[PDB]
Amino acid sequence: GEIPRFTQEEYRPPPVSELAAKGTMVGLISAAAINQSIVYSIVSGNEEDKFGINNITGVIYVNAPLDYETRTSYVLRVQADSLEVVLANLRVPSKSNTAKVYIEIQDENDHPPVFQKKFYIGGVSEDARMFASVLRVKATDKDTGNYSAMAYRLIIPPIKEGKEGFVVETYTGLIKTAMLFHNMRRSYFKFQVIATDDYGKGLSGKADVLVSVVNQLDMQVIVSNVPPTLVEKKIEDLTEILDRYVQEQIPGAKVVVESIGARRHGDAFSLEDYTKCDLTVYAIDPQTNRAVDRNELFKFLDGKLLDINKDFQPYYGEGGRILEIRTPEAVTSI
Amino acid sequence: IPRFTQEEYRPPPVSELAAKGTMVGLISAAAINQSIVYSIVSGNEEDKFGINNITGVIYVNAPLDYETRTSYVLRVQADSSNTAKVYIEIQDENDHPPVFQKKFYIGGVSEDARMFASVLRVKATDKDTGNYSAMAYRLIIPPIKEGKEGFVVETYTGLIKTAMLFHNMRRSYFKFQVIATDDYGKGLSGKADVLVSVVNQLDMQVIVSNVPPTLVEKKIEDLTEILDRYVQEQIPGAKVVVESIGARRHGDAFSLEDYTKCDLTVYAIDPQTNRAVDRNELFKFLDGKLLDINKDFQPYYGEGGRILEIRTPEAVT
Ligand SMILES: [Ca+2]
Ligand SMILES: [Ca+2]
Ligand SMILES: [Ca+2]
Ligand SMILES: [Ca+2]
Ligand SMILES: [Ca+2]
Ligand SMILES: [Ca+2]
Repeated sequence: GEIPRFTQEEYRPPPVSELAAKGTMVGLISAAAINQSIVYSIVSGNEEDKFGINNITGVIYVNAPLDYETRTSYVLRVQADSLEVVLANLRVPSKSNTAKVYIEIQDENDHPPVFQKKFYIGGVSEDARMFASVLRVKATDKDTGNYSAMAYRLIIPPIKEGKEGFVVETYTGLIKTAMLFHNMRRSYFKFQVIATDDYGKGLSGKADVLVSVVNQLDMQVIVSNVPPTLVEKKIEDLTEILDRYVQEQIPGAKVVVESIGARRHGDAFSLEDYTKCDLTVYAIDPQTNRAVDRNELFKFLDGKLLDINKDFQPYYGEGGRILEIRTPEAVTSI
Repeated sequence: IPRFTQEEYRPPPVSELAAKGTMVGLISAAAINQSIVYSIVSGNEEDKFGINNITGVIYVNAPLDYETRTSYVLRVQADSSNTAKVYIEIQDENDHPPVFQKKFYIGGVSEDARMFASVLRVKATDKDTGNYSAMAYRLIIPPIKEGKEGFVVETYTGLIKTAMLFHNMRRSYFKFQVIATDDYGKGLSGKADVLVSVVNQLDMQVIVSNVPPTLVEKKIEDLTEILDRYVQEQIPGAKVVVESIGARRHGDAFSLEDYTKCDLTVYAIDPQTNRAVDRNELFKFLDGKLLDINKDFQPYYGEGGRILEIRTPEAVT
């Protein structure tokens, strides 16, 4: 009785599609023992019952639905047994031997892109420079590598005279201006952003976008006793805090930062104090597609200054404060 | 027949900086009433490991290097014979400092740059993996009057942005350093120098092209690199800087806009003077080479695409 000898010490067949139908071949197991037939079985690592083996041919096949997102790898032990020979002149025992089979599941593209928000709200000022950042979008999905790697594009209604309105950076999701908005205050643009995985060759998802056009008549200046570099470094967290206070008055409103600068003061606001900060903001109301009235915005922030200062404390440091809210100086200078 | 404690061994990863004699793992087999001796029978061609034939302790025998080889598969043998596989993985250590892609970055700002306007993007890399080549960036800027910070850098992206206004500072400049530190700021460091020079409209020229500004903007990095080559054959190390990309302006006082065509406003900084190249010289370098520049722009602009002219922006009309 020869102990069965596999063709390989271990098996590493090619990856198996997570969308493989039942009966799909995974790979071949082969062993021989001189003058004896061989039978194949699976002895361990097949607890989930995802594979079977044809006990005569040694073909490992898919037995049940697979899912890369539940399990990526399997390590099976297959066993080969020679069959007994009990004849008048030959008596050969059954003998067994095992071998490891490393099976890897191949990720397929079975999850479409999902945007982190269904509705993105932004704004642009009348004096925004060409290619100024408006907002950044992001879609993800549960697939791996290329199958959740996004290409972004915009679907925007026609604009006359070769103007495109906005563009999106194809791989980063950054939406930027593509025209000037002089004299367009109170206009607004509604459009869609599409994410397509496999860098634009796979599945797609979408989100809506509103960009409202404002100018200084829509804005308020938050004056803080900390440098503009601190405010700018933390601006995402600060804006999220301000959104909460505006949103308890105007549901779904989005606060937008126009600029962050030194505190301006003195005659004609001509002096700059870099130890302090002027943060110019507005808010867009998705109910109107336009900016919140700047006097209402003043009331929402000025009325809550103590609470806002408390929420800013971890960012500004203790004794960091909003000093005041004021109307932009170029407006009042009229 | 000697029976191992395990069918195969997968000990923990071994530091690529492991000293000789460092333990990798233990191999153990028993055969009743008989002593056991251990050897390494295969996969140790490079001689990186040894085994104590009595204790079964596998140890580091020579210098390792994750950047040359990450994995080893040894076959160990126990005699009183039988064998077993040992899968050894090398752990990447942080032994390459950050290296900036350029040693000297040159940029500019206009007198009317808005606060936190993008200036330029830096990037350092190194041969380590994962966290050990993942960069945190910071700036070291010589003192500026009135406590001004000058510029900031986005900690993980390398984008350098303005942090003050530059009104009336034309022909002033800032020399400073950017530091990259791997392991997100807790590991090794490298640096590069940065020059940012201050200009205004008196330093600029407008490249007028027969393609939309959206096309120019998409390709701006390659276009700027082509323009650098033409300026650099006249002024060594000069850097072309893009001030803006817009519709082609025309009509009275250049008040009208044509979005089918493009005005690309540029200037150049000369690292010899730390200041802008004279705008009339810049005009000669570009206008004199328009045919050659148009040939190099062809793959970007597409069929029939060209620079139409260079014009000088003027405040008084
Ligand atoms: Ca799946
Ligand atoms: Ca998948
Ligand atoms: Ca996908
Ligand atoms: Ca190394
Ligand atoms: Ca390393
Ligand atoms: Ca490193």
